[PDB]
Amino acid sequence: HMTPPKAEKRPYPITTHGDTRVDDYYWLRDDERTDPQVLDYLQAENAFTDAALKPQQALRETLYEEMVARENLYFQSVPYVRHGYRYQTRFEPGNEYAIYVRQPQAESEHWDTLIDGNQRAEQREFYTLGGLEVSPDNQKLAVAEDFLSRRQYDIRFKNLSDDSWTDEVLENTSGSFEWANDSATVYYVRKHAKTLLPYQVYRHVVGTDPQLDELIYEEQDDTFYVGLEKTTSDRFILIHLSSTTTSEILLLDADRADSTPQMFVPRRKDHEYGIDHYHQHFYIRSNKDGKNFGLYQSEQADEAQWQTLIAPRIEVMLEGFSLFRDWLVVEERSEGLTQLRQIHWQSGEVKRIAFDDPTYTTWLAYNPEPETELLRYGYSSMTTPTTLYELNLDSDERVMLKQQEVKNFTPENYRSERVWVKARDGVEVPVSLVYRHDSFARGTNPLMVYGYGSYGSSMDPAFSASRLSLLDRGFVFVLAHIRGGGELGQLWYEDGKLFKKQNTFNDFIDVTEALIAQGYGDAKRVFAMGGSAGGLLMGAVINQAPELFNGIVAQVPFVDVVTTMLDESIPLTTGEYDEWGNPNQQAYYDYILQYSPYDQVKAQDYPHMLVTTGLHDSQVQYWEPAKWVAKLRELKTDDRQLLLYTDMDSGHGGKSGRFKAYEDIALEYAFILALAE
Ligand SMILES: *CC(=O)[C@H](CCCCN)NS(=O)(=O)c1ccc(C)cc1
Ligand SMILES: *CC(=O)[C@H](CCCCN)NS(=O)(=O)c1ccc(C)cc1
Repeated sequence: HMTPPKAEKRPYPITTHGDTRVDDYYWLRDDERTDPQVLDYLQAENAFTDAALKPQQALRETLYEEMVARENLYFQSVPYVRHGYRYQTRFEPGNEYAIYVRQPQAESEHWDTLIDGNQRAEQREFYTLGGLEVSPDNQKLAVAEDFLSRRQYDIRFKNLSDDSWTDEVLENTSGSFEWANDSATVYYVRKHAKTLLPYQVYRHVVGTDPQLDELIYEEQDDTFYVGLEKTTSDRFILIHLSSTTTSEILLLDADRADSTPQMFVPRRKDHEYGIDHYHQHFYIRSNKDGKNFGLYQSEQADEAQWQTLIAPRIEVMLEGFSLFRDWLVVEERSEGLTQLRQIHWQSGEVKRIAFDDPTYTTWLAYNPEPETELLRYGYSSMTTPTTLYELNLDSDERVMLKQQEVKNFTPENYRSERVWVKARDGVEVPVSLVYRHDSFARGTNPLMVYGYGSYGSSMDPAFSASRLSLLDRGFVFVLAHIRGGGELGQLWYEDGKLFKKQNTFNDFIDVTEALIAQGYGDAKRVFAMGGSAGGLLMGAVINQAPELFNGIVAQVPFVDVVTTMLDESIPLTTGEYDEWGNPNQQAYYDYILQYSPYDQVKAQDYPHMLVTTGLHDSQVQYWEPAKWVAKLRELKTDDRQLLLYTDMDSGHGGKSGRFKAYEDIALEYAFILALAE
């Protein structure tokens, strides 16, 4: 039917290591966002998408309404106790934002409002609450708020005695701050007034002129993120410096005036470590002896005095730990399962938290107080909605505290499986999939295969209410736990990045091929989705295995990989050399160029595809997907659907901003469901 937009070609040569690549759409990049010929192309593509998808409006409404009708109109957090006050988060119907309340622990009846997001958002274009913490003496409330949606937080202070605000604001912060134990001094992280990278730590006396704030630390390498932490003991505020590879912690005495940063262990390439302090010891999670991490105890900083509590094991990844009165609890991964283990400080007794589900995730929830036997931990599976449990560490009594509520949901209607696929190199790849039992017939069902597979981030199998809209229409939903993710620990990550990145894409194809071969789905109705580094995955897999998929959704996709990674002017590029590599080196240029989706678009048949991007707040800049679609329109040989949807809306932190997310899901699901009919 309709003629799609055709962007002007302006051949722009890029020569590196004597290799000339001609980019015809370089100009779709406009750092200023002025150039009206760029806006015209994004606007023209949006108009083409609106018109191509106009017949799916009814379906988009059915999908939107059934996703909203699953959730409650009310939300009340599980109350927690900190420093002798109980805290709860309250979402009322009609309100755009949460209300934050508290009471003294010995009180039940009355609750005080700490902060009402709705009052805070009045006469502002944007509101997001980045952070909320009462001073140790329970008299002052620090809040980190963003009124501009650029994630530059203002810190302000409220006197709880009379509900009056202090006069100052700390501006361009990360929203990361800590109270000294005097309830009068806060440390906070300033961002670079240009790069907006967190880089300075300041000390602020509450109520005073931010002008008088003392510079405590400045990070020199902008690849080291700067964060603040406070130890369980309350003895130290921690300046946490980390790149993707490498850590360094400085100690601030939280009890005394005029503290200066005390080196813990100075940074050293490929040594990652994080600490706490409790029972007069430092506890250190460190990879110094093994990539899967160990846990050490020390009386002091010096690495030579670190005593092994838990040695690194090749088969068990150590992800994190919480400290309690009588127990260490650790978060681990073994055999493609997340697990929780508890070790008694005195007896050394070991217990495992046991589950009965093939495709679940478990994690340490919020435990702000260490003087208890009660561990709170979270559970979710592809069939069981997200649940908060409280475990008596001594007695093993497990009580449910909260279940995710899902209306119109019958859990026994659904089945899940863990499957292992032998990848082309003999490596075993775990897969989690779920489906509706009564609409299943092998070789018959559409497949939606989801992947990410970068940064060591794991697509852990959990519940999705929205996912029910595909399950109840015959779809088999697949998580492909491909290399580049963290499902099998640090080695799974490292075998999916830099000179191993191709394994990410090979794993996704191998998994899809095996699932079809073994009868999980219809070979003619295989669909895939990924966002961001998941969009890199979508982009590489359709260049390399175009026939495998009927249809693809690629969200805010990283696709112009060589060009972006050659230009430090693009925010994120300086930070990402340890993921993809540095193409200013020919080894990385050649390795990255082989799979860079924009560069490897060729004149061949592609699947149906919906591509999304944003003009404003973005990881991947809008021009990558825009250039990608323009090149695909120019070379692809098929006559299938190719749509670019650019979000022009300015950003929304209210309940309506959650309802926008449901609208996007509905448009994407209606696109795939129309293709599968
Ligand atoms: C999209 C994605 O996963 C990441 C950014 C999100 C980080 C959350 N932990 N980046 S990309 O992979 O999207 C990407 C974007 C820009 C650049 C320069 C490289 C990669
Ligand atoms: C958050 C929001 O979208 C508003 C808030 C309710 C009005 C009270 N001030 N709703 S809206 O319908 O006015 C609206 C405005 C802009 C956009 C982009 C969408 C919806």
